[PDB]
Amino acid sequence: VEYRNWSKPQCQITGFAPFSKDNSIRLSAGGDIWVTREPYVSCDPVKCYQFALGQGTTLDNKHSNDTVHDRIPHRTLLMNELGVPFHLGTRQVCIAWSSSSCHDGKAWLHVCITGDDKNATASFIYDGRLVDSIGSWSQNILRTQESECVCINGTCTVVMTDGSASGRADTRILFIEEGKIVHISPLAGSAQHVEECSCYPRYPGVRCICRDNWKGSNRPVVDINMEDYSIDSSYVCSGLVGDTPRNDDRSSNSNCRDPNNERGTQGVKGWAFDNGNDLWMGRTISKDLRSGYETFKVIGGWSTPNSKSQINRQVIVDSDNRSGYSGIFSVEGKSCINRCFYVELIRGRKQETRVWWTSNSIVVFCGTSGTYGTGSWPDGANINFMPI
Ligand SMILES: *[C@@H]1O[C@H](CO)[C@@H](O[C@@H]2O[C@H](CO)[C@@H](O[C@@H]3O[C@H](CO[C@H]4O[C@H](CO)[C@@H](O)[C@H](O)[C@@H]4O)[C@@H](O)[C@H](O[C@H]4O[C@H](CO)[C@@H](O)[C@H](O)[C@@H]4O)[C@@H]3O)[C@H](O)[C@H]2NC(C)=O)[C@H](O)[C@H]1NC(C)=O
Ligand SMILES: CC(=O)N[C@H]1[C@H]([C@H](O)[C@H](O)CO)O[C@H](P(=O)(O)O)C[C@@H]1O
Ligand SMILES: *[C@@H]1O[C@H](CO)[C@@H](O)[C@H](O)[C@H]1NC(C)=O
Ligand SMILES: *[C@@H]1O[C@H](CO)[C@@H](O)[C@H](O)[C@H]1NC(C)=O
Ligand SMILES: *[C@@H]1O[C@H](CO)[C@@H](O)[C@H](O)[C@H]1NC(C)=O
Ligand SMILES: [Ca+2]
Repeated sequence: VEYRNWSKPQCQITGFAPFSKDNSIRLSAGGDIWVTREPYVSCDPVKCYQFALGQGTTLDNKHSNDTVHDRIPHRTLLMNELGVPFHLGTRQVCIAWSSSSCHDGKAWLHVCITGDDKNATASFIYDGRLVDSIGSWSQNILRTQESECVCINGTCTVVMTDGSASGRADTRILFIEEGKIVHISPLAGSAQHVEECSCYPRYPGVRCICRDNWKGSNRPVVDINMEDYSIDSSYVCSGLVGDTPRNDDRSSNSNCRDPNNERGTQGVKGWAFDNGNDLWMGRTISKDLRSGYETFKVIGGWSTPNSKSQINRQVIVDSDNRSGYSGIFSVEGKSCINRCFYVELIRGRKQETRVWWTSNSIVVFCGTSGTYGTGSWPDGANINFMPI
């Protein structure tokens, strides 16, 4: 077996088609399913897997109480073949309250982060063994992507950040070969806050669309040159804008260079990808809450500042239903490399108070160059039937 180099043109896509759904919450009311959050999907050269950060407990378990908290020592990274829900036979790959995994064509790489907030540690697990580790450099919650990393020719990139959640932070891009950190580049360019990057290969580089939790409702971009380790960053040009909270398609802007300062605080992990001068993107339908989910193409959303000409829209989750994080994953086809995405459907505590736990399910779509129809695919569980 040889290393993945992802050197195939990006497939032309018409939109996205239904791919997978796990119905975990619906199943949690009549079975032993893990309580999770921050899921993602990634594929090796033969098949795809679904990942998620568990909460060290099943749902119909008193231990599910107050699982709104994000960082506890019992969080582990779960990994199952795409489509099989997180039941008791699931493998906990490592201890992690924040993670990222990707396959280089020869073996899996998992970057798992646990520990105290002020002194977390990230373990780099490659081919089943712990190969390296690094400690917090800013003493303030070392965190990573919450989606897949990408490898070209045997070198994998993962962006990480340590520092303020709503203030200046220290973001770096590590390069790792066979689990070993061979280089670290600090962030450069004009992005002001970078978190939860959704990266994809763009031979010979890697491009990431991230979360600005400080000053922007528009999304930062991070360009990584695999050849010399040089970084560059900006914000997506699209005047449509993909963070939540955000302004209003009417009063939202982006100049491609700086955080727009329009309801900048907070956000949600999301994605987007360029296609010539256009941009394919996805976001919650609601501008205030993590509700509904839609995707569309923005004519010129990549190259022209504040472009708002939308086309090819699709509703993935109707606006009366809950959504959450979303990220991207790439899959190698016979002649081109395709782009797909998953969307986390959060249920429970925070918005829903009948129960005491917080967990999620997922639904995933893959681009298509063919035809498609219409629909809506939400979680599906009736909160009134749920335990707790
Ligand atoms: C973030 O995480 C890191 C990594 O885990 C922590 O660093 C470790 O901190 C511990 C505690 O200080 C270190 O272990 C201790 O080493 C001491 C020796 O080092 C000092 O003294 C020698 C003297 O020759 C100097 O050369 C050296 O420079 C140091 O000044 C031991 O004496 C310690 O044992 C004694 O104290 C402990 C409690 O601390 C008692 O329980 C023991 O009984 C004993 O009395 C201990 O072995 C460790 O070496 C550090 N690791 C590294 C790699 O540096 C950070 O502290 C942590 N930061 C925060 C804020 O949490
Ligand atoms: C490592 C970590 O705790 N990540 C958490 C992030 C993080 O708090 C923000 O990105 C601010 O940096 O928040 C999300 P959410 O609260 O948006 O739902 C839950 C995550 O577990
Ligand atoms: C990428 O890998 C394939 C299959 O190994 C190989 O044929 C191709 O030449 C490689 N291309 C580049 C640019 O690395
Ligand atoms: C990948 O490897 C092939 C063969 O070594 C090389 O020609 C190509 O330029 C490399 N690409 C990158 C991005 O390193
Ligand atoms: C969850 O915890 C709170 C106190 O922390 C308690 O009042 C509540 O009843 C618990 N939920 C259940 C279902 O026991
Ligand atoms: Ca924001």
